[PDB]
Amino acid sequence: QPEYKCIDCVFYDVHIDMQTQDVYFGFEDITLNNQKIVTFKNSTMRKLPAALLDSFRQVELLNLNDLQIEEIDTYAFAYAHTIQKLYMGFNAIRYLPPHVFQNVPLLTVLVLERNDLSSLPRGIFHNTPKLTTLSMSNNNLERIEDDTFQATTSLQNLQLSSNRLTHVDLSLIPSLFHANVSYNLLSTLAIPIAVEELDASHNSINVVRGPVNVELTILKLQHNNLTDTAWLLNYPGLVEVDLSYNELEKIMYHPFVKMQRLERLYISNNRLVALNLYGQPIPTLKVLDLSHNHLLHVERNQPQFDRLENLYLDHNSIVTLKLSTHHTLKNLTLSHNDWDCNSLRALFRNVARPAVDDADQHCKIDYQLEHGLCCKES
Ligand SMILES: *[C@@H]1O[C@H](CO)[C@@H](O[C@@H]2O[C@H](CO)[C@@H](O)[C@H](O)[C@H]2NC(C)=O)[C@H](O)[C@H]1NC(C)=O
Ligand SMILES: *[C@@H]1O[C@H](CO)[C@@H](O)[C@H](O)[C@H]1NC(C)=O
Ligand SMILES: *[C@@H]1O[C@H](CO)[C@@H](O)[C@H](O)[C@H]1NC(C)=O
Repeated sequence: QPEYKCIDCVFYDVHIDMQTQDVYFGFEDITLNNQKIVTFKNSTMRKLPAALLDSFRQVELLNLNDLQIEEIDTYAFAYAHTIQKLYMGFNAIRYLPPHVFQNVPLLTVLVLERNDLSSLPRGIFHNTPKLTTLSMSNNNLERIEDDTFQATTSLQNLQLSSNRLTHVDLSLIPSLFHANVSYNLLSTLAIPIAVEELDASHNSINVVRGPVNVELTILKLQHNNLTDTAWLLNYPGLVEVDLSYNELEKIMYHPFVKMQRLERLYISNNRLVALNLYGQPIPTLKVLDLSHNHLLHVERNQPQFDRLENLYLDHNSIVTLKLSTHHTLKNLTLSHNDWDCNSLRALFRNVARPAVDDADQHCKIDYQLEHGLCCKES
């Protein structure tokens, strides 16, 4: 019958396995265990016992990170009424008892990152209306049911990256400020009204929906299945959007005409054969990544290119490129294309290395190096 004491409370060398019977925490007199901040060092609790919070009833911040927890006793959080921040990440927890969060009304932060959760009990967060930050990344979740966040009307940060999710409707959480659903199996993305940073990279998304949102500033959608970009018109505040590794076949200026401050646009590794940002260039654009596509003719985009600081054209089939004497490029990639030699000679009157970041090493029979890049004379 071990008795673990603090030494505002750090437990040392607590070792509870599944077999272990009841153990003791703090002083027998509950009133002496008035510590508000609880953490463990060099400890393992394969099952989280009720004895901990039965004895410490004034805990506000409970850190159970990396305690090798596999199971939570059903009534572990019976006397947890004062807890505001609960950290239970980096364990091996397989399920949450249905009413585990029934008596934590003041909960604002909950971390369950890196565990073994495969589903959420109905009503798990129905009694935690103050919840503002939640992480359940690195679990095995397949579905977030639509009633999950009905009560969490102040939820601001939601991290669900690296699960197996085929459904989670973020439109049902209008309070969202930061949301991360990267590395899942989503096919549809509804973007809530006020989210400022949203990462839905590494999914299977082919449709983007939602109301005009003037707050969205960072949108990560790389590694999905997008075939259009019209929906971009709904996000006039974007500063960065990553559309790389999708199925886009053309980029036109139309979807970007409402962009007030877009600076970084990544579109590498798509299937682009057409590019028109000259009808109406994006005035604020600084970085444009068009590498690894199937572009052939892009010279008409000069007015857009002239204003950039970084332009990546490598790995296409581009034949010509024109820049004004006063262009602002600081980083340019050009290798692995299909250059006309005359175009390269003209180009290098206004730009050179190391601004030009790359080069071709060898050329095919009909080609030769012109300023370090393969080209054919015509
Ligand atoms: C969404 O969550 C993922 C995973 O937590 C974040 O991935 C990190 O991204 C940075 C670069 O921005 C990498 O250097 C880190 O290694 C990544 N962390 C991990 C654990 O993989 C990602 O940043 C999040 N998205 C946003 C926009 O915040
Ligand atoms: C989406 O893209 C991935 C990777 O290219 C591909 O394997 C998958 O077939 C695509 N998904 C659908 C449903 O088109
Ligand atoms: C230029 O951009 C490329 C992106 O392909 C990057 O790898 C490189 O570090 C940049 N070079 C400089 C000098 O910043």
